[PDB]
Amino acid sequence: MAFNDLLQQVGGVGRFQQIQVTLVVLPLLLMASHNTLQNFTAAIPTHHCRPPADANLSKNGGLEVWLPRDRQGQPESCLRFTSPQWGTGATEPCTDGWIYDNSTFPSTIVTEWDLVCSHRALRQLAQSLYMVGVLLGAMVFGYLADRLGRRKVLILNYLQTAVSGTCAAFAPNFPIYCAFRLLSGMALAGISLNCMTLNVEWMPIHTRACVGTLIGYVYSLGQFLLAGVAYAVPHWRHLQLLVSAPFFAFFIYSWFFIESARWHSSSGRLDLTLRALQRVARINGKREEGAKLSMEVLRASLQKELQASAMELLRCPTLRHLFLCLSMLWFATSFAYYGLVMDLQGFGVSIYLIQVIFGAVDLPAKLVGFLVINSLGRRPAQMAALLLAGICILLNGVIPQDQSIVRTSLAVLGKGCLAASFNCIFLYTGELYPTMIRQTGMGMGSTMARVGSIVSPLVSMTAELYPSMPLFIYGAVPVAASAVTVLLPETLGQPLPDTVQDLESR
Repeated sequence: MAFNDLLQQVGGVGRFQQIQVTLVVLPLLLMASHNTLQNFTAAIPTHHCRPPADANLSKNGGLEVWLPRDRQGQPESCLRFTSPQWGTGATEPCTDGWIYDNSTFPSTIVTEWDLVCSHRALRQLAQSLYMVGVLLGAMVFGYLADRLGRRKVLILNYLQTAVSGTCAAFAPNFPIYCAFRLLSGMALAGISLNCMTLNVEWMPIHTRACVGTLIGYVYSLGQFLLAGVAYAVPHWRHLQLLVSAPFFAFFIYSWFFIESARWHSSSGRLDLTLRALQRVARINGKREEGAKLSMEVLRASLQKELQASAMELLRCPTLRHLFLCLSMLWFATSFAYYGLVMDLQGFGVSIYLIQVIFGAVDLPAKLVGFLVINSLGRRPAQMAALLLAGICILLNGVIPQDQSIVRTSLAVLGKGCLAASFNCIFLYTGELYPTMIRQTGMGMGSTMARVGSIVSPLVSMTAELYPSMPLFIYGAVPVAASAVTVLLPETLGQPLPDTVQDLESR
């Protein structure tokens, strides 16, 4: 237990940590851009059926004669009249395609592949597939990082996101776009993980909490980046290329990253722990102190340092209770958060302004949450963050769509509350678990969060059954999770547990 004595000997936070951490967190700006890209690359333009080609519109007075009208008086999206009706007419599905409004969205995957009407669910299947990729990538790349290095896996992940995202932008058909979006997500899942591990492991333990916060706010700023970039590049092929082309530049400079000395020590190669520590000492400017570091020193000072299985979380009744409860908390927050963040069009305000507002809520939310977490408790904050979000989402479902300010304001408050729930469930889930199973437990919790993101688009596909069914679920699930937090034990002012016995004593 003295690597943190060696990292500090070699400059602590110094040029190397400033340079490398800036560079390793810069990609995370575009994680938000990719996760929620389909709000802009798949936006649904207003579509009405194409009148039959044989029919002449000059003669038949345009869409009026060939389009059945809904209660709103707007042309119906999925039907066209079988015969020309002038002034109960049979309606045929539309064989000749659809005419989409080009005012706001020139092209989207929806316009390109006619993912409209019967095939409307495909738009959400693609988001779910990207997220299946994110779940798969957290697991594949997590194993590969422990086997090949945090750095080598990052270099390959920057290249995969770049290649897969670029190829998605030039996808010729829908199956291919979905395949390259799953692979884009797999790579991005590995970037988000390895970005934490490489920075946290190269930074002193007194500055690990800050590393984690910076990463969180660098993601939130990504939401303003998506809004500004999407306004500039409305077309989807162009927007997908722009959001993925930066990762080729990341791949090019990632070759100069320094591999975690901690990963080297764990492997058994202290020769590379020494080489990394001396290189950093040259970079940080404490060269004399690096020369002093040799293998007689690094060994003895790293000997003491030289996690249990996930089956344990299930096997022990004490840790199974903490597992189940927290899994519901992580699923609920993600499931609801993605549900709300992935429906920007319904509110009645521009999809760009709403993206900006949503991203600007995360900033006062995270403070208010920090204030309530520390001042009141870590559990009262989780009941409040989840219950209030659930009440807001269910009231977005009940309030009529005519009200845009009442609906926009309640969705914005709700998204802010779920952002606070993400921040608290991270602290809550580290303080609740004993040291042996604490890293396994934070990974299982994050896995359940990714399962929430996969399940959320599938739930949204129930809109066809009922327009408000998607929202009533995205609201009921957080209300139920809030009730689950009652079971979990308060962690404010209590030291972190080291054994199951300690959880039990609590």
